[PDB]
Amino acid sequence: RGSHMEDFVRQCFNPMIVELAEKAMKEYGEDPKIETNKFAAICTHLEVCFMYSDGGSKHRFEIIEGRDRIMAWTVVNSICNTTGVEKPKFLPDLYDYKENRFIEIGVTRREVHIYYLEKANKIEKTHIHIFSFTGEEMATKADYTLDEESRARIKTRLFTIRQEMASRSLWDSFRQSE
Ligand SMILES: O=C(NCCOc1ccccc1)c1nc([C@@H]2CCCN2C(=O)COc2ccccc2F)[nH]c(=O)c1O
Ligand SMILES: [Mn+2]
Ligand SMILES: [Mn+2]
Repeated sequence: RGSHMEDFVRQCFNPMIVELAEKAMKEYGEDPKIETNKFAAICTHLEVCFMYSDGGSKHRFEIIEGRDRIMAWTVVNSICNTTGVEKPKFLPDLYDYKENRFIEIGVTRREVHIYYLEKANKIEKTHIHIFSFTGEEMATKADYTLDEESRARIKTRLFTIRQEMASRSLWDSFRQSE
């Protein structure tokens, strides 16, 4: 049963992001052919994590998301044993070598206030940065890590994705599936 959102995801995002999203869903036991809105969300958040990592200097960010669960936990062990930072209870998405903290990036369909609460509820010392499909962002202690142009590029891409879905009538189903 091939959905329209599955075919849109493969045309909307780059193949390396699509393949990483598939492996991430097959691990943890999910099907991109069925949980197709979730398939889109993983690709979206993966692309945001990659753009974020490209916003700083060359050696600034270590990327944790998009890895196998074991090697992602391997890299944070090495980070924490090199930096002397607390090992996070849950896997974060990035590490900032310049500001010496982990980052949990969020991409949300609701308003940025509510998700940060939920994200901070499950969190203690790692930095938190939320993006929305409506252009809003919220970061821990109002420190948005990157400069304005890099974040604005991420917001523009998010709104383009929402437009492309709406143009095919997939947005309403994607908005109310979170
Ligand atoms: O890394 C994360 N989870 C570890 C892998 O879990 C998986 C579970 C099922 C399938 C694939 C992976 C992590 N999870 C989450 C959220 C809220 C907490 C649990 N959750 C998920 O299950 C959904 O995943 C995401 C939701 C939106 C954007 C990116 C995501 F990935 N949001 C994040 O931003 C995030 O980075
Ligand atoms: Mn993650
Ligand atoms: Mn995240």
